[PDB]
Amino acid sequence: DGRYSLTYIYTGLSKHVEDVPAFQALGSLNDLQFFRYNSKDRKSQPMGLWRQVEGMEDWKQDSQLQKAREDIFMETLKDIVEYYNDSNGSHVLQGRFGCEIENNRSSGAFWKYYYDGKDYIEFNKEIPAWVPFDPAAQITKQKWEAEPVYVQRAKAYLEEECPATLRKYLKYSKNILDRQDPPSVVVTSHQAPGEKKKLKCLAYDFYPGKIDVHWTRAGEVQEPELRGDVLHNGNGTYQSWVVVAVPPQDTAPYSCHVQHSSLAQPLVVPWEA
Ligand SMILES: *[C@@H]1O[C@H](CO)[C@@H](O[C@@H]2O[C@H](CO)[C@@H](O[C@@H]3O[C@H](CO[C@H]4O[C@H](CO)[C@@H](O)[C@H](O)[C@@H]4O[C@@H]4O[C@H](CO)[C@@H](O)[C@H](O)[C@H]4NC(C)=O)[C@@H](O)[C@H](O[C@H]4O[C@H](CO)[C@@H](O)[C@H](O)[C@@H]4O[C@@H]4O[C@H](CO)[C@@H](O)[C@H](O)[C@H]4NC(C)=O)[C@@H]3O)[C@H](O)[C@H]2NC(C)=O)[C@H](O)[C@H]1NC(C)=O
Ligand SMILES: *[C@@H]1O[C@H](CO)[C@@H](O)[C@H](O)[C@H]1NC(C)=O
Ligand SMILES: *[C@@H]1O[C@H](CO)[C@@H](O)[C@H](O)[C@H]1NC(C)=O
Repeated sequence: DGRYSLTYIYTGLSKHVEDVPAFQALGSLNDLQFFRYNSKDRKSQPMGLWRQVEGMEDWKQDSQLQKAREDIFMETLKDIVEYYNDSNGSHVLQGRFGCEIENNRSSGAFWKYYYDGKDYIEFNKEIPAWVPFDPAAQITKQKWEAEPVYVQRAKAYLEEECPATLRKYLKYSKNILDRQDPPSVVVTSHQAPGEKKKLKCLAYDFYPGKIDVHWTRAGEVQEPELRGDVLHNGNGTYQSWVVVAVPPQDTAPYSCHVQHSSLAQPLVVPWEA
């Protein structure tokens, strides 16, 4: 088949305000987020299109898995902070890990951490072993490879467990991930006195995100003055817009051109001056 990826992002704060949960976890399949979890509610909740999907995962049991990871992740953050002697400062530890398959064949995986935005430590499953980037990561590298077993386990997760889990979610998610929802396009305009007229083209409610939206002046592609696009996760749809500035006297016709995988033919919307 095609490419599919399973991704997780853990974020921990040494010091956080009351609303703000100290630990936050989120998972994604391709471009969409299918679940979340935070240190406050301590609950693994499905998201977007998966909110209606049942049997894919035991959210109760996963909530326990996260609670575990949390304790561990946060403790690591604790140690690091201790190293730099700033136990009472605001710091962040971010973990990102996952795998991906292409043609039903494992095609990669990763596991990396970021302390305060900087690269901290990263796992190389081909060695297998961790790679330090930050001085403290050396201590952490130490601990994490204390027993020969550890590195083996890590390699296993990425090469075995992760992909396995990806496989199962696919059984419940392929559809969501495979959608070919065409974009609706709308042309709009703005005009302030003493300024060039601005034409805006908006493509929306489409999926996948890959799309081509551009303006043409009498048939010649026009470089946009402003671009912009968004993903609405709970929804599963994208929105991409482009704005051109049309000179005062210009009479050349302006049309918006939208190309997308779900469309057999490019969609063209002219601007009726
Ligand atoms: C996923 O989740 C998304 C976000 O959570 C959500 O976003 C919202 O998407 C809808 C479209 O799906 C969008 O709606 C507006 O629709 C305008 C056209 O209306 C059509 O269609 C509606 C129903 O779809 C009908 O009720 C109308 O009658 C009308 O029908 C058309 O009627 C004409 C007659 O003249 C016929 O010729 C047509 O054939 C007929 N078509 C159809 C299909 O029936 C559209 O023009 C709106 O454009 C917006 O963007 C322009 C440029 O930015 C603005 O100038 C314009 O004012 C609109 O701005 C919105 O204004 C709001 C209030 O100020 C803002 O809060 C919004 O942020 C702003 N939206 C945008 C995109 O800028 C517009 O498309 C909503 O606007 C959009 N809202 C947001 C916040 O994104 C999706 O719907 C969800 N999709 C799914 C599948 O679940
Ligand atoms: C932390 O403070 C101690 C004692 O002042 C100092 O020796 C050490 O270098 C500091 N640790 C780091 C990682 O800078
Ligand atoms: C994906 O690969 C696994 C292992 O080779 C296999 O069990 C499964 O049937 C494959 N899926 C498809 C759709 O072929």
